[PDB]
Amino acid sequence: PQAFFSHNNKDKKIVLEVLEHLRQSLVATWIDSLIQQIIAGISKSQYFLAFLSNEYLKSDWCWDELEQAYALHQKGKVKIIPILLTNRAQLDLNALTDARRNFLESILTRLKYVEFDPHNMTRSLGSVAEALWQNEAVRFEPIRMIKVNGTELQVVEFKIPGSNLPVDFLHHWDLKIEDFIATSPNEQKPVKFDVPVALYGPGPNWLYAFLTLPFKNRNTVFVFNSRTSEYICVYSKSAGLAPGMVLKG
Amino acid sequence: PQAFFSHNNKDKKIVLEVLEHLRQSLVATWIDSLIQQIIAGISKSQYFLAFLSNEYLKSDWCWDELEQAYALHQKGKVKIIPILLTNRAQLDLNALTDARRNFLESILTRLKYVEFDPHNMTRSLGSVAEALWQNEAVRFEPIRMIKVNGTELQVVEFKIPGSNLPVDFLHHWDLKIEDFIATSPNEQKPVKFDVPVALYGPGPNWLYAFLTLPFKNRNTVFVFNSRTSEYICVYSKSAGLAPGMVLKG
Amino acid sequence: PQAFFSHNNKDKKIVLEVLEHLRQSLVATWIDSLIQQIIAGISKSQYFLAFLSNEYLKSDWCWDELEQAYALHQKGKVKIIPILLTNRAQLDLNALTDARRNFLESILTRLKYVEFDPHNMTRSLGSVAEALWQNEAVRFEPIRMIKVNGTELQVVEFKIPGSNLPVDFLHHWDLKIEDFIATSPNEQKPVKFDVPVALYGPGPNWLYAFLTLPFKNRNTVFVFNSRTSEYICVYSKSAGLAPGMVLKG
Amino acid sequence: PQAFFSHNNKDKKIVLEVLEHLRQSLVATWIDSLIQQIIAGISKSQYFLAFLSNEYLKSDWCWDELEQAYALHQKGKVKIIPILLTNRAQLDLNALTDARRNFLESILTRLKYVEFDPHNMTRSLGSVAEALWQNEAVRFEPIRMIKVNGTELQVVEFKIPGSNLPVDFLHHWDLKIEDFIATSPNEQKPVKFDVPVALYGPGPNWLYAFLTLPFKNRNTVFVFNSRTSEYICVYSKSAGLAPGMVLKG
Amino acid sequence: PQAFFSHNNKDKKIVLEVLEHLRQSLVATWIDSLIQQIIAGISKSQYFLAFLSNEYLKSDWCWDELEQAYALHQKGKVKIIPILLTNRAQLDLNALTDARRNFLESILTRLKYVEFDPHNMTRSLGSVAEALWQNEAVRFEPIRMIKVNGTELQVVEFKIPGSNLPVDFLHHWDLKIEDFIATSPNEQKPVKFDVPVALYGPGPNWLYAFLTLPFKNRNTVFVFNSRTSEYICVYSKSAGLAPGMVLKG
Amino acid sequence: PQAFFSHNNKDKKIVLEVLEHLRQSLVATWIDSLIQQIIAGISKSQYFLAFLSNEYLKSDWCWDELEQAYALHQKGKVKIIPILLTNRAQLDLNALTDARRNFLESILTRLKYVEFDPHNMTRSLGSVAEALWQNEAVRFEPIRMIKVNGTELQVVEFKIPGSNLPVDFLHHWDLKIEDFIATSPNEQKPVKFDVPVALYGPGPNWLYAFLTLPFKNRNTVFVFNSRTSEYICVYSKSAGLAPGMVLKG
Amino acid sequence: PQAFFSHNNKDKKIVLEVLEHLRQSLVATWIDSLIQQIIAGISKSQYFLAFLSNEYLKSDWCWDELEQAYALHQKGKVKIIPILLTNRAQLDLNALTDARRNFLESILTRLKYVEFDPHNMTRSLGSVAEALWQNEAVRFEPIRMIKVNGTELQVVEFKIPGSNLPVDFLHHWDLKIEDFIATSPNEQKPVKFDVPVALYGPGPNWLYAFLTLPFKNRNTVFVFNSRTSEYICVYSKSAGLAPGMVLKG
RNA sequence: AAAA
RNA sequence: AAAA
RNA sequence: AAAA
RNA sequence: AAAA
RNA sequence: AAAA
RNA sequence: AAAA
Repeated sequence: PQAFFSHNNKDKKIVLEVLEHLRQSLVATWIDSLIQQIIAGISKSQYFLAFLSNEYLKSDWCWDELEQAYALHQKGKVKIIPILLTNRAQLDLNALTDARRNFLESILTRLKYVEFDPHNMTRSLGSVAEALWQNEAVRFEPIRMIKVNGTELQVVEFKIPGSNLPVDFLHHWDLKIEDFIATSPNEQKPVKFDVPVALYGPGPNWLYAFLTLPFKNRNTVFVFNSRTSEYICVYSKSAGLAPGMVLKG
Repeated sequence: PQAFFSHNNKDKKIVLEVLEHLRQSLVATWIDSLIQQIIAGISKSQYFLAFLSNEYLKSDWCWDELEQAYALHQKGKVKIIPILLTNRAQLDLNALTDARRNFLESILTRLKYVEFDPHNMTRSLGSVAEALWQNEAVRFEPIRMIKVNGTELQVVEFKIPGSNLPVDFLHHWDLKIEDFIATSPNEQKPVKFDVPVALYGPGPNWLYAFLTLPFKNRNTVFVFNSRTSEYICVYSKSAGLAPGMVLKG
Repeated sequence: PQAFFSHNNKDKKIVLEVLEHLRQSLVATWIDSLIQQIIAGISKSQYFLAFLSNEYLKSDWCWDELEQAYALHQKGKVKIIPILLTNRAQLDLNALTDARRNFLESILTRLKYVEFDPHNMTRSLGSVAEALWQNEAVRFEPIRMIKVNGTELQVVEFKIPGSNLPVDFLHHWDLKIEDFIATSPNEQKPVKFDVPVALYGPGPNWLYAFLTLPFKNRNTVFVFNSRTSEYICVYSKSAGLAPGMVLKG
Repeated sequence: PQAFFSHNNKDKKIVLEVLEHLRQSLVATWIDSLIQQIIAGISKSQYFLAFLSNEYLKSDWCWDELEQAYALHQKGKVKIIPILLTNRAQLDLNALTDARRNFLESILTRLKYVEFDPHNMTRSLGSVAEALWQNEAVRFEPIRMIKVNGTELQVVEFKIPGSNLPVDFLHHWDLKIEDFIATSPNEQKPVKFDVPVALYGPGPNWLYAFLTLPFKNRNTVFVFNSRTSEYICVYSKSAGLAPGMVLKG
Repeated sequence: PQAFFSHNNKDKKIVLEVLEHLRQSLVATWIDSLIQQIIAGISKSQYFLAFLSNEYLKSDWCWDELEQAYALHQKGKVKIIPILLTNRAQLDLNALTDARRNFLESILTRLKYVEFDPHNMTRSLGSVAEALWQNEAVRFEPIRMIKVNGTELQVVEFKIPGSNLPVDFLHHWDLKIEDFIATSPNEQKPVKFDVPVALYGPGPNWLYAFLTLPFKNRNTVFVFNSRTSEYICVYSKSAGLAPGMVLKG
Repeated sequence: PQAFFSHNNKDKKIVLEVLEHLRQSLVATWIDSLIQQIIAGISKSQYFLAFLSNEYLKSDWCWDELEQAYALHQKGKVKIIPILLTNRAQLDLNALTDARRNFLESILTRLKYVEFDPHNMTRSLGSVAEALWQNEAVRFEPIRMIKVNGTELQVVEFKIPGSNLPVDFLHHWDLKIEDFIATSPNEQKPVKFDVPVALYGPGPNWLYAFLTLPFKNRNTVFVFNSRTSEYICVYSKSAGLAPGMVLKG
Repeated sequence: PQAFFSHNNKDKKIVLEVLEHLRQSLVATWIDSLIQQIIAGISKSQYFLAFLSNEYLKSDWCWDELEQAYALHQKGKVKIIPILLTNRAQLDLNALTDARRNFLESILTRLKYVEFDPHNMTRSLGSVAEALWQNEAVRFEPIRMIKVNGTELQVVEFKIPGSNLPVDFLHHWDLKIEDFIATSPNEQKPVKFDVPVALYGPGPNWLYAFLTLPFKNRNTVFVFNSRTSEYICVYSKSAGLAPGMVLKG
């Protein structure tokens, strides 16, 4: 899923660290316009993250972007998830005009907001991620660089809410995993270059095949079988990883 | 699994379509010595196909490989199954010498043979394949090309004997699939060039992932889900189809 | 893709160091008219680099060049990328006339701008290059001169956004790699004279063949194979470089 | 791979059309001594084609050439493939002395020979080529002069036994292609003069680059991409052809 | 009826054997322009025979000649019957351009074609003959030589489609018979020189008189009467025969 | 390419050194009328150099020469390259008459000019040469007297913009190398008398053969091969310079 | 390369026509002592042509000449290639003494000979030429006079063995061209007087320059470029043509 | 080809 | 096919 | 997660 | 990046 | 720049 | 300037 970030340069320190966590969760992100990038792809285009702040409300350039984003959001094209860097009590709603104050209160009440505090990074990163996948189909977890039996792996774990998906789910799923694979060790991507990957979590066989297939000539692939709770090697690109090796995970 | 064919030139006509049927079942066939390539690969080398015939045993060139193949069959390196072109009743065991007759009788009784007759090709071909797959892992029925919902498609049907597989089975398997995909339409191969291929049959997630993965950049891949019983598209290498469409049965 | 540079002589110090970085990215640069050079080649003509600055906006000759460039930009022949030498806040908008101020603000709001700061060289150059390639097909990284296994090399890294290209992409691609090869050691060009050139980045076979073909009798060519992740020599022009060694990277 | 032809003048008519077909398979042929030409090049020197016939073994001069060829074949530097112009049944074994008969019988059994019959040209020529390529790296089908979408070109299709090649394969290879390109229309060579050349078959990126590179300033180059199963033009050395046009295969 | 044969020299062997069979059916044939020879005779001009083949469509001379044949075929001057040397599926339609392929497909569907197979000569030749006579008046089976009661004789078998013919049909007929009578024994013609001819088949009185009359001073004439089913001699040019003898069937 | 120099006698000091530098670049220079000499040779006559200066505009003889030169420049016979001795801001257009000032301003604006500064001579000379070659085919660099391995050479280096020339380029190229060879050591010519020359830069073989050919019995000719990046001797007129010696340059 | 002809007067008719063919192939031939002419020039001296015949070996003067030729052939100064006017089968070995017979058999076996026949001149001349060039550098096909586009012209076709030549190859070459240019129309020489000469065949730049240069003031020179495949005129010594005209193939 |  |  |  |  |  |  794509994600457009609206923010001021003052909170630039914290947006990417939030964005990086989202990036590690196989979520497409776009920073730099955004209004015309909304009308692109499928109706499941992106979820707007309005990083509300005292400074952000003081910028007219940043304000009108929220107006156009919300105006077309009523059409159902996009959904907005506003993030409060400061708690609900201390927004400067007095400084803003009556039209702006009414506009902010309408979207703050009828639409759910996510509170953010820099002190507790762990829960805050979970809350934004939870709201991101709350209205979406099968979710993903941030990839974990773990070592099992002396072998380095990056496990890709996904969770299916309700344990049921539409049979034609892949038709409307805009998740192309090739864009998340690093082409070089120094390149920043969710999936490390040449590092073997592992698939985790319950799911139908067609979902596993769909994720496994684009990894040919890119990464060694492991899969998880709950019959023996062990990892199974199905692709051999790295040296020494024969197809069929078992890792007691 | 590899297969080496022992036969005479007179019975050649019977060999090829037997080999052709075996090739369609994803069985590697080597028709044209034979002894030295038996010592190659893994302990699961091949099955010696001795096309026993009334004339086959009348050639001194044809007798020895049966001896050497049997000689190393005692070592367990290979297993031999005899193809009886004619019935056991009218085999001319009188023609052979005493040593040859007893040797032929020793291998015919202690080792199971399979009867073959030109008249009923469908049963005879099935018995030969059964004699091939009886002591093997997950089976492989011949590739059948079917048009479902107006979409042409070929099915790779696999069935597991028993109910479970060793967790490390893929390590010792010798069914690398790259050698069964045609590169040009005119060239013959078990898998047609550019024709979408569907995987059908119950099995573990890793076995499906192992099969579909080498098909990237080669063929459109379909997969069967038993929850609703249609075919699911995972790879789109052909125009007019996308990953996620369904072919109702 | 070629690039046209419209700037004032005071910003000459920053323009060339910007220009050379673009040149190292396999981008054709034309510094020194420009209005008539716009109408040349393919519809993907060039990106107008308007280095807006406080000194830039007080030159009437510089203003009329921008006016015609934007006038044709409405026709879609050439798009403009305005790069700000100074940040928008300190731009001297009061000095200019009403029509010019409205004109400058019109292109500053509807069309995306990129900011430049002398302090942050690395991020400033990357932002300008990113603005160049965002609307472009397969992009190019700046050429890096590295030594692998004691052998001098230069790597031409290219990344394809979306991992998909039109079948007839080479038809409309205005990149002639011959013009970027130095004919003498002292000549300044993206590709060093007689230095081996390595090709890096995933891509189709035709893209690889098209890129390394013009290098015959000019440079020895290396290519990257991700199956074992190390460069392969395919052309031999220098002494001691047989075609076929592997350089572990 | 080099090829030396040992034959008698009576069987000459058969040799040329065998040599011509082998030449079309990008095989270096040397008809007219031979023993000293064996000591040349790499350990993969050549294959000795002994065109055995009833007339051939009556010549003392032809016999010593076979003697020295087999004597140094024991070192493994060259391997011999004996082509039987006549079937083994009516080979005049009584004519030769005891030493010659024992020698000829020794090399016919332990070494694989091929049968040649004047009636079945298509099967005989393929079998001889099959023995040539059976112990070899990537194959080379004879150049096919085809016409697609109104344009005429010669295709060069190659098959890779197995699926993978050694990383340093090109170092030991001896298939310098520039010797197979005709310089004049009347010149008879595997590659026609100025005729477009197409490469077909799945393989690594470096293999394709190594093949198209010597074709600069010689012929236009086409490559086959399996994503859309179409030929792609990379080089345009002739009018009416542009680099990047696509032919529907 | 006249007929022109359009073919290339590669298929010349099959055209002549088709040619002579049509000649025995009393069909005027012209092998070797053809376009201006179309405008000759009566509105029932002739039938065009386009010997389509994979090699036939690769000649521009054949194509342009075919186009003019179809161009004035629309005017109704001539009707074309395309005889396929190879089966329709094996037609190399990819080689032709868009215009040529569309033109060939237009005439293959809207206009009935005839399929030829060299394996089944007798049925293939009849289909060409059947396509020839399907839109024609009274038919003409090939001349057969039958020795009846020890007397050699040739039969000109004719049958009338339907049951009746126009009263003035003879006015527009193009089957003058003096051009099919051999003048010397060595010279080849549908009617043998000096051999008695016989007319067989139901028909009107004038049809028998019209055919019999040109045979005066040329050959002995026999007429078949269905009242008692023998042959009646009406003209005696050979010794030993008189007008009035009967040949019992 | 030819050229006439229009200047006042006060600028004679700087004109000759500019003329000498252009002469070193294989440019035919004519200093001392100029109007009637314009109509001579081919359509690519020359580029007119107007050495504009404050004193130059004060001469009626110089002014009327410029008028006729520009008047016939409109027909396209020759194009004018205006070289400004002083900067544009310092030109004295006030004392100049109205009609001439409009004439001067029309030329300066619609046609590109080159600035001249005696301080930065290296950039000044190159800028004039750049505009001199800017609208021309393959350009020529100033001759460099280089000693390589103790051997004196005068390298003639040429650059081809776009690496492609019309096949009949030599037909309309007005460059005769004979006139640039010094007949005596004291003669002032671009090519030194009896000093060996070298050809540098990529180009077609016929271009090389065209250049070295008129040097027979005049100078020893060296050529540069990029296969080993070494100079090759092809002519031996000087003592001790055999044809074939290699100079590692 | 130089050539010496050792022959008997009875075979003079066949010898001078062999010399004529060799002369046409740019081979300098001296027919009429020879032993002292062996020691002249470079180590690549000349190839001895011993026209062996039944009459030739019956002359003591011819026999002693061959012995000295073979005496210094062991020293490597000159290599001998023998022409068999008659076949080896019916050579009269019984005439020679034991020493002569053994000596002749010594050179017939360890040294490759060329069989010549009166009937098939075309192959016989080619075989003699092939032996001359087999151990040589860049070949030289016989000069052919071909008219292109109404212009008379002669072609000097040369081909390089393998693909590359030593960088200093020109130093040791003994193929000065001025000795093969006719000075008068009646005089016989490989290169006709005043007829334009064309150079054809792939090769390095210096090779073309070395061949082209000595033709100044002698003949018009055409150069073949493979980019577009025509001949390019570089020197104009004949009226009616200029440097730059093209001769379309 | 016996008025073609 | 005995005025088809 | 052994056709979810 | 082993026909993307 | 080894038929640009 | 070695048939300019």
